[PDB]
Amino acid sequence: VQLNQYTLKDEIGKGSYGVVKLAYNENDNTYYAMKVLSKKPIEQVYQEIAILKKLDHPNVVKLVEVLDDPNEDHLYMVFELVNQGPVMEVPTLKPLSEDQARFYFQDLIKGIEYLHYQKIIHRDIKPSNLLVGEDGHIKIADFGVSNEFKGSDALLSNTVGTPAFMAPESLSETRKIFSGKALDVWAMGVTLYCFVFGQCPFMDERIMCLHSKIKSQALEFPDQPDIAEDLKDLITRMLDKNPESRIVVPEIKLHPWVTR
Ligand SMILES: O=C1c2ccccc2S(=O)(=O)c2cc(-c3nnn[nH]3)ccc21
Ligand SMILES: [Cl-]
Repeated sequence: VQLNQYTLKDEIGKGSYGVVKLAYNENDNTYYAMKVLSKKPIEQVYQEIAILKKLDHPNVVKLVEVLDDPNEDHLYMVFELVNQGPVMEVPTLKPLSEDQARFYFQDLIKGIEYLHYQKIIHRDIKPSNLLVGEDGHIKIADFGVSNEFKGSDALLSNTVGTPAFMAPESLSETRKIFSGKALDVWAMGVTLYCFVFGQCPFMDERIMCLHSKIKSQALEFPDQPDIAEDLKDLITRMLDKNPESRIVVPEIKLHPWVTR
């Protein structure tokens, strides 16, 4: 499979939309990641590309070029490869150590904080969108459902992303308005829980009960592995079900587990 100067190889990931394939560029003799999309509405992909074109940061993926012929049904986004892949698979029986989780969480904070400064709400923070680069650091991937905003926060009404990671205030069925920065914080908390426990804090195979637990089940910590109380404190604050009192990113940065 050859698309201009690129040679498509095997699938390496499957995102919110198309697939990602390893691609080899014959010009410069280099591997890239290629998101492959087929027109199935189509507006949102060019919102994604616009957001991508604006982002230049070491903890965010780098869009290299877009291949769009008006005649072929497929559309290609070329990203710089992030070779080690997702930071972890969820669920797992081998979660990260606290020191590992701290290391990666620190990257996650700097990226989210950059995104929020650039006025992007990511809306799909989770371990499989956190890719480990050549140097061992995290890069945030997949802006397929992200939101851009004007002013100091986003004022959202739609429900998107991955169910297990959706903040409770995005799950009223009366179409209410909710702010966007707190949605990313919630997902960071579910993510940090996954790092150290290897599974999600709210699991159910019936979607109705997964929503019910997210909205109404008190956060429970497993006996094993026994984690530090300050890490418990931080997760508890990020998974505060009330977005008004949920911890903000400038406070997360100062948290004693984080600076430890
Ligand atoms: O290098 C990537 C990679 C490398 C190894 C394994 C798995 C992936 S990957 O498919 O998870 C991915 C996804 C994106 C992406 N960014 N925005 N939408 N998709 C960009 C790069 C990569
Ligand atoms: Cl995941």
